[PDB]
Amino acid sequence: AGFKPAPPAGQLGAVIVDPYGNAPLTALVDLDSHVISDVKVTVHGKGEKGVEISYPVGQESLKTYDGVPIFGLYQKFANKVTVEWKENGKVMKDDYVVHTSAIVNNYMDNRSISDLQQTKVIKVAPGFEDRLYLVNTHTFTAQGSDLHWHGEKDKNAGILDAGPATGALPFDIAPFTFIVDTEGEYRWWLDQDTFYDGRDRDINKRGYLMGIRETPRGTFTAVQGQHWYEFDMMGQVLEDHKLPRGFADATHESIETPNGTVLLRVGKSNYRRDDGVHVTTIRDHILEVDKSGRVVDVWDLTKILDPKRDALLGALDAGAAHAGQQAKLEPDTPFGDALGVGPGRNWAHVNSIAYDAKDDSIILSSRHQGVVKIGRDKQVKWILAPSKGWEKPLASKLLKPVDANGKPITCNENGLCENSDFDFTYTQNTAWISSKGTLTIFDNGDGRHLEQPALPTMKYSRFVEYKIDEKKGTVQQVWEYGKERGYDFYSPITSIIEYQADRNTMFGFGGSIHLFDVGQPTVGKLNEIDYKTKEVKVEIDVLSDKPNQTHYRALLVRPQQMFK
Amino acid sequence: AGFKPAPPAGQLGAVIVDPYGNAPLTALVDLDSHVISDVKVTVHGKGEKGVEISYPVGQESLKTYDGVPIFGLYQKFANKVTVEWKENGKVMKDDYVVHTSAIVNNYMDNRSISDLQQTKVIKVAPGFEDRLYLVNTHTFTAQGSDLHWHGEKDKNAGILDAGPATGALPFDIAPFTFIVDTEGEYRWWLDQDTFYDGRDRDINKRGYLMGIRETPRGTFTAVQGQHWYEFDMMGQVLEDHKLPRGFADATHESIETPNGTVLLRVGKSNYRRDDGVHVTTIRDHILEVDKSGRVVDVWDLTKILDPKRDALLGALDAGAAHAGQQAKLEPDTPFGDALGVGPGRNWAHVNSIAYDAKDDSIILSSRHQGVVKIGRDKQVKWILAPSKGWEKPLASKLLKPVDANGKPITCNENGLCENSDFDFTYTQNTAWISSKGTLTIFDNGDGRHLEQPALPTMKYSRFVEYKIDEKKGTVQQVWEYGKERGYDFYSPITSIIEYQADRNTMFGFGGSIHLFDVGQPTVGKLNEIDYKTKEVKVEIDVLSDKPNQTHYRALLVRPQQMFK
Ligand SMILES: Cc1cc(=O)oc2cc(OS(=O)(=O)O)ccc12
Ligand SMILES: Cc1cc(=O)oc2cc(OS(=O)(=O)O)ccc12
Repeated sequence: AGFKPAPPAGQLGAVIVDPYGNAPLTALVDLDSHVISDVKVTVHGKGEKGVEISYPVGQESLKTYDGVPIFGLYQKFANKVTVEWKENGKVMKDDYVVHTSAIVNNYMDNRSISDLQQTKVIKVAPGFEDRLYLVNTHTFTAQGSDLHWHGEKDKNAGILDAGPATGALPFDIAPFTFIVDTEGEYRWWLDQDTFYDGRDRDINKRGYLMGIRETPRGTFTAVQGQHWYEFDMMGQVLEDHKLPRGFADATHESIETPNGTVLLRVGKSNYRRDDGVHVTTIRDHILEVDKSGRVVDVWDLTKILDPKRDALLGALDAGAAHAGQQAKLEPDTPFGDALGVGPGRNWAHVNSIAYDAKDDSIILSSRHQGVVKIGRDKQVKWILAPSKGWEKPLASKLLKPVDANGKPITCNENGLCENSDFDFTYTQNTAWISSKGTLTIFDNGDGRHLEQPALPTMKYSRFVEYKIDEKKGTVQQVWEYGKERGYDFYSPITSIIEYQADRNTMFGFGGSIHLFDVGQPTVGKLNEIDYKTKEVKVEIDVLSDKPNQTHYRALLVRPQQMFK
Repeated sequence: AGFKPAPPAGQLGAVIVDPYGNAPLTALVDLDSHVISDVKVTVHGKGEKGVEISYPVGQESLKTYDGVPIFGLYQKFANKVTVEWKENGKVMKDDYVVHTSAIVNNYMDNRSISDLQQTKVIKVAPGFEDRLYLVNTHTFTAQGSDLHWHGEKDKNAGILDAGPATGALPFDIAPFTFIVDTEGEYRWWLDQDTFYDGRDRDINKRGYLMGIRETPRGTFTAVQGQHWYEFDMMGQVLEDHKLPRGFADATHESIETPNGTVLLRVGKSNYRRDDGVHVTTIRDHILEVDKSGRVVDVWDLTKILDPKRDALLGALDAGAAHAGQQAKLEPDTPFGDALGVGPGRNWAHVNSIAYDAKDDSIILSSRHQGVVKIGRDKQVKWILAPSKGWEKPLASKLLKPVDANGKPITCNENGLCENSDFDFTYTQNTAWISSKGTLTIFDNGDGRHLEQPALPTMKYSRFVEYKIDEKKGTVQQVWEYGKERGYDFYSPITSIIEYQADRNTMFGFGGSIHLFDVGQPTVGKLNEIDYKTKEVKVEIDVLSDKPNQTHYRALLVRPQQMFK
């Protein structure tokens, strides 16, 4: 007799390209029963200025893969790779030439500019040549939203009518997942078929790939639709879980805790309203699940917050077609993925979670309400949002702005402060806990100060950081950036920042720059901003393969951790 | 329009039969947005002597299920069920008539006696009426073993010949998994199609469903073919993990540890022998994986033990056909699931794992070598086995028998002792650590004292318990049973015992009594022996649905623990 396997490439086994079949720019050196240790891989850069990628490989990984993991390959290229190890106390080395094949975009139509998304390197300081960024983005399907949850007909419903829709099953799009180096090169591709099939009508293979977050094992969590996953940089799918039967539409975030639980953002399916109508609620529930997929805890935001507060909601850009125009709420808006008040409408739009291990409490970003900390006791602990709209007892949880001296800062109910840089955040994203123990937010900025400005381009996003005295109920703004970069730095939606303590930078990714330039690719701008000087250390730009097709997130990933 | 969902049965949601589709004798009371605590359920007995099943339901479980788990229903019956909870400080109670459908055996041919396995209640002392036992048995497929792993041609192989076979892929049988009460009634069924498909050639759905072991959550882990799983009593598949690419043929055991990991018994695929032929090894590797499915550690027993020790290998029954006859080892036995020496043959047949938390070590049952403790450091710690055949440095590990006084006991190299009731174990099973801390074993008894006896019926199985002093290297046999019951209590293969501290019994199951009685159903014997008095508290017989078809194990399951 039959066909033999690949024969050994060097002093170990065969060198297999894309072993798990989901990551075509990876490869594996088969152990072939060799007992090695002290392993190190080096993928050599392409061209004169190509980037080298180098990393150690720990014993768990050798055992898991039964071989040496090769991450960092270029596509359709005779990659040169070097593996060093120790075998029998002798230092060993092999050099491999590893051909790869092509990256494929399986979702293309007449909107397609070309098959892959374009990179434009803009700025790369000295000492930042090694950086790698994983880009969480997507590409439109030819058919667009084609499926709906079926809901419950309301008493307002016509008699001959068919039942309605509910939840957000249309929140569904092809993934575009890759790592880019500082030369604008693809160094990693997650096969679109790994989790998604938009040609099939298998809802298990549908949704919006999101909330990709590293774990303590050097791996990543993710959510797509009605499932949550774990996977590594070799393209191995480590977990695949259906959501617990009460729940639906997991989007935006998934982060692992120190306790080995995972926090998910979902909705509640067949949620019984007070008027006795059932709906799939919209982005207003939080799950804590274990690695069995079981439900450790649940946070029902419809009973913690105020689903009737429309302070920010009514002040929104409809475009996020009818772009620019401020959002006019109506009382009879049908339930579903729509701007509105109450359960079964998009009242909350939680888009980010952070676990606070010090006090066993989650921190949350509600695009449409503000930022909050809720205890394990399901009690709100503090709020960070403009005073407008809130009633008690919530109103008393609002934080109070103060300066570096601790003296209060005077702002109105719309968030407009006086004689200060201090400002809140609006339609914000990733409200996380920096390594510093502070809170980093990406203040997208739509509906800032609870109004639309005289002109669409008058808008702007910030990186911004806050110091919060939970004891005193005060909040100090301690760092911002981007307020002065204009509409070319304004992302209305998605996006992220993250403090990088290793090089004292503030990482960021603006995911929808120029979303509203009808007919132009959308811009995903990768940034590392110097924390001390605000010097731009890295700037790189991703451009959508279709016009007006937003990006979601990016991560700063480190090979030294990818393979424990 | 459209079809409405089931309407509420009582004061909560609808009542769903077999919510997950894998456990037809279960139901779920949908929560319907009610917030309830203090939940307890009672499934009333059928007929006069019918056994009632009563249990608490924990929050996590209500949350996981979004409803109350109903377990313990009779097949095709109008089950009367009582659910009791608290809601708004007020006591609540509902009574439900839950109709159920039929249990199906999907694997029937002309060997079939009837479709389901028959039960015979023999003894049930008072105060033991409530017991439930999960029976882990199996039923022949029409085609039998139809698949093989492909191996590597050895140097003696004919030049024109096709490549050989390897590993143990033909270890393949449909499951028969049910819970039985002391009235002989089935009170739970795990749908055969849950893990197995024997008509389809998807090797992902093949194997031998075994090693069902409770977890710290009251769920169960289990292995079949090339995957390992976790499920619960509602039939929810909590985990489904492919084996790590290095390994194959998971059988016999899977046990979770206090550290979240899971121990598995596997073989090695593409194991490069010293002679450089690649084989899949047979039942001689131990994995420690985590719930991401990654290899945390591994024991290659072909380097830890003596794969050439044949003292027991040569003294075994061929029937385990050519039954009764003693096994005659040929050096040229083709690599595979065949009795013999070396990597690639069944030199070890490990069939139990115990984790010793006290020192981070594992205890293993090797059917063909004995019982050994290996350390985290991969060093053998002690061996419990007859002394014949062991070379240094292994022989110096053997435990030395002693009486109740610590006086040495005299045994010859074959395990046969003088003037004491102490005996060794032979082709044994489930060497686990009792709640007392002691070592319980199912001494199957084949090849006892390293020979076949004069007459075939001259065989017997023991329940047996040992106390070990590791510091001193001495083992004391401290409890036994089954020695007097003869060949009618003899199980040549499989089987299990576990000490039950709660009613001070020794639980036992004999999976293969009368296996060789040609034309006769094989007897699986559920036994509870009073520990102090050696009185039979429970004894129930399970008869195979085809002649000459072994059972594997049973578990004493507690509903009070099923839904935490
Ligand atoms: C895909 C998409 C289209 C759109 O027009 O509005 C969005 C708003 C979003 O908010 S966020 O989840 O807070 O980033 C996310 C994604 C979208
Ligand atoms: C099905 C079967 C037939 C047989 O004759 O030998 C076995 C040995 C087995 O391992 S053990 O449980 O450790 O004995 C398991 C199953 C079988």
